[PDB]
Amino acid sequence: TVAYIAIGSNLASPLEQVNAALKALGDIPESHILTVSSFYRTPPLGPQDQPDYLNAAVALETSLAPEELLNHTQRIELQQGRVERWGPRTLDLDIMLFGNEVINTERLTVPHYDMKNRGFMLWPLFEIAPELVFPDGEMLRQILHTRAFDKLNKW
Ligand SMILES: CC1(C)Nc2nc(N)[nH]c(=O)c2N=C1C(=O)NCCN1CC[C@@H](SC[C@H]2O[C@@H](n3cnc4c(N)ncnc43)[C@H](O)[C@@H]2O)C[C@@H]1C(=O)O
Repeated sequence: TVAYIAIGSNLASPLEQVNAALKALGDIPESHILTVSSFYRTPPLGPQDQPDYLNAAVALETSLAPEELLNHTQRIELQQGRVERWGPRTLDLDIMLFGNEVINTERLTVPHYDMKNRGFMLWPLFEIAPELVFPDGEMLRQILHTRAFDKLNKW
């Protein structure tokens, strides 16, 4: 299965943190990275009084079940990051899509519950998967077209 993972951090110098997370993602069992988006410098969603975020998207090939993947992303977050509601964030890993699967459990909502509202998630994803279609038939290209989210600056 191809899972799409969003990465975020707003450490002041987040490159080492993001690279460590990227290596950790590739080290997940039965999984490997297919593609990584560019790194993007995005203004904070929430209070203006904090550093910019580094956001990126990762295409991860995996044979793990989706809840097993979440266990690994949550582990990586605990091992590589620290700390609230509107930031700042040491390191966040969001499962945006998991193949074509729809998941609504206590722990896991796939597609990600709010990605449709977040240009810092949609634009990095569109870079690496411009033709992406969501399980319900929505098109990533159309969401960006409908909402006219500001394009992002690279890191
Ligand atoms: C401050 C803010 C708003 N401002 C930003 N501004 C810019 N510019 N850039 C940013 O990146 C940025 N970040 C922001 C930010 O707050 N980041 C948090 C994003 N993530 C982190 C992972 C999960 S943590 C909580 C539960 O979610 C459950 N959960 C359910 N479904 C899923 C799923 N599909 N994947 C992972 N966890 C899932 C688990 O069970 C967990 O217990 C959800 C959270 C979110 O999205 O609310």
